[PDB]
Amino acid sequence: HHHHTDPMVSKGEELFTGVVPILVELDGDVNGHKFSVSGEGEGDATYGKLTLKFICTTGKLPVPWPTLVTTLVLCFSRYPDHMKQHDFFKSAMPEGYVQERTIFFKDDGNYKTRAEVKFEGDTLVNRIELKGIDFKEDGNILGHKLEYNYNSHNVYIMADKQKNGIKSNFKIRHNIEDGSVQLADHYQQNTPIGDGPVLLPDNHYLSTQSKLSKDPNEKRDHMVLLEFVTAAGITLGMDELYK
Repeated sequence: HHHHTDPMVSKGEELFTGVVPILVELDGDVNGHKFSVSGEGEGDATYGKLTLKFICTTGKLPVPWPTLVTTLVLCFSRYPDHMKQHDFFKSAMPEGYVQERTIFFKDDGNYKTRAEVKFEGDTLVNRIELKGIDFKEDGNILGHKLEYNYNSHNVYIMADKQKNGIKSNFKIRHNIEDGSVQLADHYQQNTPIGDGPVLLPDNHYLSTQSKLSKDPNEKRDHMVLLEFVTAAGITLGMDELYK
């Protein structure tokens, strides 16, 4: 997937041709419950497809697995050909980028996360620190009242020219077991690790869909994740190719 007239686009797309192995490492502390998660799988940016299996390595996960989905690699998003000049995530590779979030759970606590996403050899690595505070010990999160499923979202991306990066704010809706919803308001910033140039995007969004499952042979606390992410929101000329 190398053939683009912009050699900067070609550089990033070359790194994500074919299937790329992924390693995810998370160290977490929510209301003083310390935990760690390790994940492995593969990403295929041509289809916007991620397949990952996560394991809690400290025992039982003290929060619901769905609450960690957004924290646990947007460089695997499928950017349509006419939008590839807006793919900040791949342009920052292989040196990588920092991804920082604050996630406000409505009427509950908040997660603060900081992750470095970069290549180690052939492997795309996402290393995360998560701090969670101000949770109600029997609210929907520490009370484990969320359904084991996941909804589709739109992640709106804007350039942050002051930071040579991007910002995003989006809402995640978690289904509660009683039929209601737990809102999680996400605030995000990404900045490159390297000092080289990056692609700064026009406003656009990522459309996400995720399926959560379990490994029937796995006795450890875990989550299997299938996710598709596609960029959208920018049109193509010339006014119009099909008009």
